[PDB]
Amino acid sequence: PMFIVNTNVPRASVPDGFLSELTQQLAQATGKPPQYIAVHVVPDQLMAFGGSSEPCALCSLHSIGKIGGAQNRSYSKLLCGLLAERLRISPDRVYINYYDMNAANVGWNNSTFA
Amino acid sequence: PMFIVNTNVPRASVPDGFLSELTQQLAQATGKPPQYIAVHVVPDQLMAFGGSSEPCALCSLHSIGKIGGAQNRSYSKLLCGLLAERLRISPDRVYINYYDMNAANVGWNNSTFA
Amino acid sequence: PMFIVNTNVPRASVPDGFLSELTQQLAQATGKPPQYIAVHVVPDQLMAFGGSSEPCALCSLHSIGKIGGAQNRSYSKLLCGLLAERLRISPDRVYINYYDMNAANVGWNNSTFA
Ligand SMILES: *c1cc(-c2ccccc2)ncn1
Ligand SMILES: *c1cc(-c2ccccc2)ncn1
Ligand SMILES: *c1cc(-c2ccccc2)ncn1
Repeated sequence: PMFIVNTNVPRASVPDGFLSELTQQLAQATGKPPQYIAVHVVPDQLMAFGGSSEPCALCSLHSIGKIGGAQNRSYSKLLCGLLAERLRISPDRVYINYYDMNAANVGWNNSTFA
Repeated sequence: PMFIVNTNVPRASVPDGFLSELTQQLAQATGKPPQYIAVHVVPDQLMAFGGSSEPCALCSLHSIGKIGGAQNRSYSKLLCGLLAERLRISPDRVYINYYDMNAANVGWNNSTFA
Repeated sequence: PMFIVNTNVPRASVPDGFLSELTQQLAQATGKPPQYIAVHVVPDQLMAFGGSSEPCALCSLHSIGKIGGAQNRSYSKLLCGLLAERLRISPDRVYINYYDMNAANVGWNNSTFA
């Protein structure tokens, strides 16, 4: 899976080991090996949520399968928990786009996963 | 509605009030309360459009419904209008990718909108 | 095509003519005029791939119109090739999401391509 978070929370407020915590948690939740999980955190963004510049996050999780209603609710609880606990972002100021990628539509190591 | 603009225009050239103006205008255009709207502007990017590093923008608009031919033409007029007026980017150097999101595939406040 | 690369490689490691090279290579590869091609490179990112902060890249390629397994494999070879040669990123640490956009879902010049 690939998880991306953009946030107006400053770089200094992202704790040491945050990317490794995301990776571990996503491995558990998706059932995919940690070795293939990609994570990307973008602090200091110029963003607003509901017209407010209070802390917020705009996120995406791309996965080949493992995407659907119940699974997505679970990822949201996990991911909002993490952002709240670690970045001090209110869960109601977090949007996460979930994408079910087709294996043919993903490149890696000079080809696709088709 | 979530609107993201990535641009080579420098941060100093993004006028005060820009994220609020985006929010307000998108609220007006989508028929959604401003409380739901997320906006994100990323200046100072290393980008080229059509072989040139003149001001340009690559944007996305994600919405749960309210995406379609005529609606998208209307958004494009509005958003290119604002980018030109406020960031001095030529409309023919703006791409906006429109995404119709399923409520099940959007996380928020520990759950989804499903 | 629109090609976006996010990487933990420092900006100083991105060669001077890298945007122009991506543009040219994508034009030559897709048989498409370079005037429509957009390229965006985002260095210095806080990211991890398999829990590791060794050089990696998360990329997307958007086209209007299908890219089959054949085209996608061919793009991946080209693009990972360039990333390895120019940014010294191992191809097994590159992900590329491919998106087939509908013309009506792409805004440009105050309207859409529909
Ligand atoms: C998790 C995610 C992926 C992947 C690769 C590229 C684009 C989206 C998702 N692959 C394996 N594991
Ligand atoms: C507008 C946009 C959204 C949203 C949330 C998550 C991901 C994409 C878009 N929700 C409500 N209103
Ligand atoms: C390559 C890519 C595109 C394009 C334009 C707008 C949005 C996505 C892709 N057009 C021509 N050539």
